[PDB]
Amino acid sequence: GSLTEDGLSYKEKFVVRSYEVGSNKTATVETIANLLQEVGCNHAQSVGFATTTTMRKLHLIWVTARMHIEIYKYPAWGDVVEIETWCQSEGRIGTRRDWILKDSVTGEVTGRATSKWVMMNQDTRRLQKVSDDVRDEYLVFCPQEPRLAFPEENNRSLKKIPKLEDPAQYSMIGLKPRRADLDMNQHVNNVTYIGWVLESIPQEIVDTHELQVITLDYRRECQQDDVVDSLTTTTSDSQFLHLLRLSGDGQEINRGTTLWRKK
Amino acid sequence: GSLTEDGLSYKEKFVVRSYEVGSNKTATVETIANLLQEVGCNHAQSVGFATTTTMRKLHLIWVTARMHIEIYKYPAWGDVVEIETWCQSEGRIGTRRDWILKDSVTGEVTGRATSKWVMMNQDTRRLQKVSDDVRDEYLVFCPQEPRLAFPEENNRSLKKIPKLEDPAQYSMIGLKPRRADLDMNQHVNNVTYIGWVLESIPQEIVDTHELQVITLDYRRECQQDDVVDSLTTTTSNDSQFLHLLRLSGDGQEINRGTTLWRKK
Ligand SMILES: Cc1cccc(C(=O)N2CCC(C(N)=O)CC2)c1
Ligand SMILES: Cc1cccc(C(=O)N2CCC(C(N)=O)CC2)c1
Repeated sequence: GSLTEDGLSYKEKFVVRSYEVGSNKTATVETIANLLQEVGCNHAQSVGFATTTTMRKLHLIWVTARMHIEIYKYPAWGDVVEIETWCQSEGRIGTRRDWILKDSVTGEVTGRATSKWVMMNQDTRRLQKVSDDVRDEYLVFCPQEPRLAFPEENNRSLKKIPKLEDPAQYSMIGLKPRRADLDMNQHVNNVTYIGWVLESIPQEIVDTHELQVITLDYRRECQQDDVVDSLTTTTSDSQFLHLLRLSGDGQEINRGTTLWRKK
Repeated sequence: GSLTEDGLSYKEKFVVRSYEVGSNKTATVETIANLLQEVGCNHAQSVGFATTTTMRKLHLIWVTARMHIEIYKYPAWGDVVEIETWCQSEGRIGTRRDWILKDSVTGEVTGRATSKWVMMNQDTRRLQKVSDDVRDEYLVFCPQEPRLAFPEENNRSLKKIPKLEDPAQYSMIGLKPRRADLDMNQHVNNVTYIGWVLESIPQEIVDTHELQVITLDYRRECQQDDVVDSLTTTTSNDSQFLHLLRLSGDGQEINRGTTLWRKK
């Protein structure tokens, strides 16, 4: 992997692995999400980091508020995919990281993703607007003019997501993380929540459809000893409304939507 | 990745990923096991496959009977590890696949692994001895003289493993696979069983010890709608454990194993 010529974006190539593919011999959406995370980490590392100097002193961290992924073609086992990533400041609200996925042989865009990140105190878990010192430190690594993976006006990445009402049409209950689901900081990996959301989609839909779009809002983390219920209702291609909540008290942890295309 | 000069083994390099590491910022044993599987798959593909022509005609497949891994140093996040793999015939019993893990910068051996594979009919699930036709078809891809990742006389990879007796000292109950745990053939990935075994090791042991050796026997697979219980009892600067995976309902054994840990 390497920063591009202008130093304002990062590219990396990946060979799709045998255990990274599903029953159609193409990468799953969780494999795609893991590769987006990996290229994001490699970009932060290449430019000196993604906590800045000022963030470390104030005990501030970036946390994902929303993830939006659109896949046109999933790469097959053995294929090489090239992923380009970059970040942009969104004023005092937070930051955005975008990605473009391309087939390395054809050079064609096979997917795109966007994510919204907010600043949070790592100990109290309280959100905070971005100060001048934090930006400026961050802004020299971002394009200054807007660069959007999802430019279109009224695109799917900015749609408001409603709360699923009981009863759910489908469900998968009692989902619990194992050690493989944790990151190096002993927090549940963001990609695990994508898997848990997908758990309540019926197998018949997975067997006959391909996931085209997923939008996920992150409200709260699955903490030590928490158990999750995954709920889904068809709203319609087939569209679904999703809700992840704690098994016990019903506290919301995520809400999302998926759009599927018949194979 | 590429076959070596003589065409009898295969090597591949991997850069350890951010999500592949644990709290120590080094690859987990499940990441190592996934990389062993990936390099094995790439070796079978490079030589024309790992079902041979005669196996596909008779609906026969290779299945893992045992996996044995020893790690001296886990590679750190961003490090490059080089893995060499090869297969050997073990007469009519089955086949063996071995691996050697090396630090790409120093060239030093940081781990080794060995696995025993048996032939089985895909449909009935019945095991069977290796015939001459099958044996001849894969012998041209194997070294003829013995080549062992674990050569030593009384090595840990060939130890008999006893069955854990109730009550277990530790347990993790109701473990169930999600779609990410399945392979392209809709079977639970062999590496998931390694994770499930490790689930019943207490967090305090994980925090203060490093896993040095794991030996796992595969007896039966976790099938559609099956739920697993993971049981562990200490048998022992080192700590040894006895492990048992069994179905939550009837208590049917799916795996048994042992782990050896050393204090950090
Ligand atoms: C640190 C953390 C953060 C969030 C959730 C968990 C948790 O509830 N686990 C994962 C690991 C655990 C184990 N010891 O196997 C079983 C359940 C742990
Ligand atoms: C095909 C197979 C083989 C072995 C076990 C399972 C199983 O029990 N699952 C995994 C996926 C499933 C789902 N539909 O989310 C929930 C439980 C499925």
